[PDB]
Amino acid sequence: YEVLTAEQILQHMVECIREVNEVIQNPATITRILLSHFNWDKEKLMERYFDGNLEKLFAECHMPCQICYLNYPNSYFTGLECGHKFCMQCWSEYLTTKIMEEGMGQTISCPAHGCDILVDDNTVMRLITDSKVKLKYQHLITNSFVECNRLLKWCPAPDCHHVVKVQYPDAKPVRCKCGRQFCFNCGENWHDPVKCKWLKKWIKKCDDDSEAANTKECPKCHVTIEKDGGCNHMVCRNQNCKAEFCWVCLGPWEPHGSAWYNCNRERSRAALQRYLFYCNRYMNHMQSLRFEHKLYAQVKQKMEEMQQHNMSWIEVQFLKKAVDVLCQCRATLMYTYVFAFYLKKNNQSIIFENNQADLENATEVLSGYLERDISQDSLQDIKQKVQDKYRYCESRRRVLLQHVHEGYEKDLWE
Ligand SMILES: [Zn+2]
Ligand SMILES: [Zn+2]
Ligand SMILES: [Zn+2]
Ligand SMILES: [Zn+2]
Ligand SMILES: [Zn+2]
Ligand SMILES: [Zn+2]
Repeated sequence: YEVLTAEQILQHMVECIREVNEVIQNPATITRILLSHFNWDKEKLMERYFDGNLEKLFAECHMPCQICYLNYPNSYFTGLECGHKFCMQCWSEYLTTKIMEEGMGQTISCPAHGCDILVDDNTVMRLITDSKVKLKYQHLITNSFVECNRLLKWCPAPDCHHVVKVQYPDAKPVRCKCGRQFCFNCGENWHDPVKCKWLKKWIKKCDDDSEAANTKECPKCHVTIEKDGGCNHMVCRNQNCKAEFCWVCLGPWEPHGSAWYNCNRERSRAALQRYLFYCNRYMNHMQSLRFEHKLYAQVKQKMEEMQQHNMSWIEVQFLKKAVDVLCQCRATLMYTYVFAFYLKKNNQSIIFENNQADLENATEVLSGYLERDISQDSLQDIKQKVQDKYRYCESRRRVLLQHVHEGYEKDLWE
């Protein structure tokens, strides 16, 4: 995997757009519109210009200020070839509002707009003041280049304009330095157990519902509890009760980890019921995963504070790995609920039922540690606890997925 930025793509694109401008001689703005019409197959374009008329080929691809009326120094007016020149600010304003919304083409024509001769790319780049939107345009116009090209896929994050380039599209994990990780092929956050067809079945169904648990009330003292964290081992603070229960199911702790307790598991309405079950773990794990991403921030302080006193950088770096593994196992988990939802009751369903329930408690043992219980322990003691905790956490996942990878080898379920 190679990680590229947004500018690196636009710049790469410009070397591609420009080198093909012999003989086209049409400026970079035009060539890409052409290269989009012929869809970034190169030779397929050059041909269509030669053997027949270009006119048709184009047609397939088709003192004061004049906006805020005022007089400015000539330096403040930038013009187009059309012979209209307005404020640098009126431009940035006509630019930004036009690029944001609504969903537009790849063009941005003249501001007077009856003058429509499209503003060339670079001149749109210089002119947009806010850096956030400059990235949007960069993405906007570039979209065809990476869309029409295999091995180049956008980072599937709302704020990330980076793009991953691969040798071959094998559907494996990739890390964007985002630091988000995702399935290469379908472009969803890395789902190890599930299949893209099955995982995409949910995005339609999860979106199907028109109607995420922020607060809940204690089973023992009945007192209200807000969710902060993190692991689901819940100790409610009221002098009344020391419970000590589980968040997802409001039953106690620790029959969790015991074999006698499964935390894992007219006919028309019977379906929406078992969905509400299975989705609730998917949703609650995502929230419990979110508050773990905070730990990366605290872990930089935990290591910088620990290291100055006693040990060496190589020695402390296990403390990031704990969070890495924890954030790894937390992702692996909520996706096994895409897996478990569709696969039904078969003799292979109850075997993986155990690996998950073993992994579920694996996370809560680690996630509950790095949350609260960690800061009280001694430095010599903690390193051993963190180690043996995420050793099991990591082992479980490989043992969990050991099955799942051979379970799809010869069809066991659906
Ligand atoms: Zn103006
Ligand atoms: Zn004009
Ligand atoms: Zn990213
Ligand atoms: Zn996928
Ligand atoms: Zn209570
Ligand atoms: Zn539970």
